[PDB]
Order: sequence, then C-alpha cells, then structure tokens
Amino acid sequence: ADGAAAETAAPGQSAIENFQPVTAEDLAGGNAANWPILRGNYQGWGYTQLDQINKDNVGQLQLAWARTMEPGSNEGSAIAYNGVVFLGNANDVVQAIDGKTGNLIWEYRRKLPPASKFINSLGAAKRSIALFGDKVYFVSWDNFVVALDAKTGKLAWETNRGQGVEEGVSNSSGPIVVDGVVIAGSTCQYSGFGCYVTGTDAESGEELWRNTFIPRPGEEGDDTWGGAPYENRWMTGAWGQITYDPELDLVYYGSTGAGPASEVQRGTEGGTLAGTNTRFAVKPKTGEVVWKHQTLPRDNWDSECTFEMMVVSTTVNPDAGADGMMSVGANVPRGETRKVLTGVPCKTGVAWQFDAETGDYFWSKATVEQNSIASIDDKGLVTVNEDMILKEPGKDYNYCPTFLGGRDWPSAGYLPKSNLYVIPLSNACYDLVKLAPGKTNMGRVDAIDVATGATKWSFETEAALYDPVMTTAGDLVFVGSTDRMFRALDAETGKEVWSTRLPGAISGYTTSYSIDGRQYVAVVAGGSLGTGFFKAAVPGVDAVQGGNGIYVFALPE
Ligand SMILES: O=C(O)c1cc(C(=O)O)c2c(n1)C(=O)C(=O)c1cc(C(=O)O)[nH]c1-2
Ligand SMILES: [Ca+2]
Ligand SMILES: [Ca+2]
Ligand SMILES: [Ca+2]
Ligand SMILES: [Cl-]
Ligand SMILES: [Cl-]
Ligand code: NA
Repeated sequence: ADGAAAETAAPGQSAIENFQPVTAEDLAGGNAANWPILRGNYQGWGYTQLDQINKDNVGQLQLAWARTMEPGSNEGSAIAYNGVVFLGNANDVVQAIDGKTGNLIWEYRRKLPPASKFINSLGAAKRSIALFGDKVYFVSWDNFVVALDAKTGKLAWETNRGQGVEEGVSNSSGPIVVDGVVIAGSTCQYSGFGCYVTGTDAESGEELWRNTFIPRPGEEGDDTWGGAPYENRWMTGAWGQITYDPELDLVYYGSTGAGPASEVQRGTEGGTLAGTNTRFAVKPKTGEVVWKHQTLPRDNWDSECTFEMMVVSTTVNPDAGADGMMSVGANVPRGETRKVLTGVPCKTGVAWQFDAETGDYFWSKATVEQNSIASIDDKGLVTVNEDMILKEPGKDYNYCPTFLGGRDWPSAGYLPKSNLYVIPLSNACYDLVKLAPGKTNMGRVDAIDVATGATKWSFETEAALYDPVMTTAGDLVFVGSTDRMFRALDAETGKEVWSTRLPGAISGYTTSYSIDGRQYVAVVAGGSLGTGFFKAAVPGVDAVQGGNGIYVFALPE
C-alpha cells in the first residue's frame, strides 16, 4: 500500500528499478558485494572478499531461497550485481532475479530450432552470461553473439557468427567484455574444421576480429601436422573460460586438440600440431597475439588446454622437490615478485606458471596420476609418452587420467590471503572408467602454494565432485559433488565444516554477493554431462540428475 492503487512487479515481465552501468572497475573485482563475471574478477580468481560467512559460523548456513531453472545440462552461474542475479539457463533462457527474495524480474527465452537439428549439443549448456555497460551478453546455442538490455531483458542486438546448428559451431562457457569488446570462444567438437575466438563491439554488434588456430601450408607450424591435408584438420577450438589482466591489457585463452584423438586416424603421426592446446595472450581490441605457449603437443587424449588460467602476483620460489614437480624454468627469477599466469590449463592436471607479461616459463607440476606427459624441460617444452599413443590394435593402453580429467571445465579458485590455488579434480583413469591406482576416492580438491608449487592440503571423497570451487575471505572453500553434496571446507586444512544436499548433482558454479550487508552463497545445481560418467568406478553413491535450479544460502537473521 503506497498509493491507493496496487503497485506490482509482475514476475518475468518487470524491469530492474535501478540499473547502474557495469564498468571495467566492476569487472576487475572493484565491489566485493558483487560477482559480475564468471570467476568474480577478470583475473579468474573465483574468490569473494565477503567474510560474513566464515569457518566459525558456516555450520549455521540455511537455505534463503531457490528457483527452478530450465531442464538440461546445468553448468551455469549466478552473476550478481547490485542486488540482481543474472542467470544463464540451459537452452538460451536468461533471467534477472531479485537476489534477496528470489522473485523473477525478467526472462528472455530464445526461439531456437528443434534440438534434433543441432549436431553439437554442448552449446545447450551455458556456464555464464557477461555484463558490461547497460547490457547482458551471451553466446547462443545457434552461435549468435547476443546483447540484451540489462534493465528489461529485451533483445538489443544479435550477430550470427555463422555455422551454428547443422554445422556444429557453438559456445558453452560464455563471453567476457573488455573495454567495449565482447570476446567469445567456440566449440566445434563435431565439425570437420577448426573454430575461433571473436571480438565483437559491445554496443553495435559488429564483429571486430576473429582468431583461428590451425596453420595452413605457408604458415609457421604447418610442418608439425604430419602431412595431414588442411581439410583433415578438425575440431580445434577454444571452448573454455577467458581471463584478462587490466594492467597488462592482455586477454588469456587456450585452444584445444585436434579430432579424432588418435593421431593414426587423423593422419598426423609424429605431429606436434602447432596451434592446438596452446595458451594465448592477446590484445582485446584487435586479437593480436602477444605471446603463446603450447602446454600439450601431439595430443592423443582429448586434453583440451582451454581451461581458465589465473592472473596473480606472487613471490616466485618453486620447490624443485615438491610432489609432482615436472621442471623449474631455466632462469626463473627466484625470490622476486611477479605477476604470473598460473593454474591447470588441461585435463591432464598439470599446473603451470608463466610470467603473465612475457610468457617466460617458471614451473609445472602434476596433480592427479597422469601418463600422457613423459617430461617437461626447463623451457616448458612438453615431451609426450609414446607408449600412450594408439598404434597396435591388440595392446592395452591404460591411460591416466580420462576424457573428463583429471580436471575439466569445473574451475579452480584462489585464496589471496594464503596464496593457495585450489582445484577440483577426479582421481580417474580409463582404457584408451576406473579409480586411479591407489585411490579409493574419486573426488578431490588440491590446494597448491602458488609461490612454491607444494601441495598444502588435499580433500578427497568417494563420489566424483566435477563441480567448480569458490574460495572466500571467510577462510572457506565451497564445492559441490555428483552425489548432490554441497560442502564448505576449511581453507587452511581442507576439512569439511558444513554440508547440505540438493535435489540433484551439484553441477554448476558457486558465487557470492551481498545485499543490505547480508552475504548470500548461490549455487547452480541439477546435473551435467559428468554426473553419470563415473558410475562404473563409483557405483555406491546416489549420483542423480534432476531439480535444476539456483539455490541460495545465507546465515540466519
Ligand atoms: O572439444 C570441444 O569442443 C568441447 C566442448 C565441450 C563443451 O563445450 O562443453 C566439452 C569438450 N570439448 C570436452 O572435451 C569435455 O570433456 C567436456 C565436458 C563438458 C561438460 O559439460 O561437462 N563439456 C565438454
Ligand atoms: Ca539498440
Ligand atoms: Ca614459451
Ligand atoms: Ca573436446
Ligand atoms: Cl538497445
Ligand atoms: Cl536495439
Ligand atoms: Na547500450
């Protein structure tokens, strides 16, 4: 009762009352109350500075609100900004929801062709939308870059990148926006060609640049494809998460492998496949490549070196004797502070550290059991294990990890107070699925000292996790599992300090935001491609898909 009339905000058909344009400072992490990009900041940390919820009170966390989401693979993220959650659902449904109450504000529903016409169903999942200025940005299953008005959800512009639906190019991770350029990778997992990263003007929709990865006869690296004709080089894309450093003004992404996985079937025997499984640092306005490094050459294992890599500042002091250390860079600047690009880029589970500005190699370290990499030298040159390349049809090829890792898309998090990189992993191997030798627990989270490479703790549990982490200033790590358990761990020890259990597998991202001084922890759940993948190895756990939704927790008031 305000005036004598009933003022209403009809759910799904309303506007945000007060929307303030999103700035580069917001996206660099400038307002701890918000989570305006997939990993909280451009630099990829997956961290919240909010500490209302901490190791002493997290045991009291209760369900504040939840809301049903579209059916399908539910890998998305609650992108939170000034009291509104912007939520990419499966099937190109995008919602704005009041972050305090759970009331739907607006809902955009894309009109799509029937699912049967898409040769690449991976684009039906949507790990994130992006924010910039006055618009919400996403890449559609049919391969358009799309901008919606943030206040109302109405379509602003859409740009068809080409080759979606029947030709198989799509996007599953979502774009980021840097200084007015929407940057988006692609998946072309089922296509007889490679794909790209594009930059598109955020206000006009004009494509500004497009980077591809497969060299052509005449270009540097063509001689590393084993003589395979250019038209037999397939599936190399960049489907993972994009990060960015504002000060260096460098965008970071990784390309993937070539398809099929067997080099004999591809006709690339002996080829290291320049352009594949390469970490690029590029300028956002033009796509110009500044530096690059191939983290998995001659891939025969669908290793997909496209996952997020973090920009952090650390003392550089790798311990050559740390568990899993592969090598230390020849002239590492020991004892100095550097801005580094660091993390695990590929399913194989090997963590890498480079100078963020120059690409100089500092170190690499294995986590899970792996046998595709025989060694890495002091310049970061990887030598693969010839005995894991399929040659004779009758031999046993016991590869570690698997096509789901190791790691896969589920993201790591960073704890700046302890300088720890925290990564969710799977202790799996398979016949080129089973538990890796000596492991009884499929699910694993490792916490690695970014300065030394030493593993400080490891949490393990029977069920596969296959879900991102979120790190917090409250000394907590949140992580979900295939058997529906949503946990908080003590960030100092890895020990479980709280849990709940949701209707389905915890399959999407965890984010955190504050409204009126109250901290909320939002997780997307229901199921993904991974939920049922570990069943042969872990039959005893109640891993089930269903109940797709956003679920938001907070402390009692
Ligand atoms: O090669 C590719 O284009 C592409 C795309 C995707 C996708 O976009 O989600 C995955 C993979 N590859 C892949 O190799 C993989 O293991 C995988 C797991 C998932 C998932 O949703 O859980 N997506 C994908
Ligand atoms: Ca317009
Ligand atoms: Ca290099
Ligand atoms: Ca793949
Ligand atoms: Cl508009
Ligand atoms: Cl318009
Ligand atoms: Na605008």
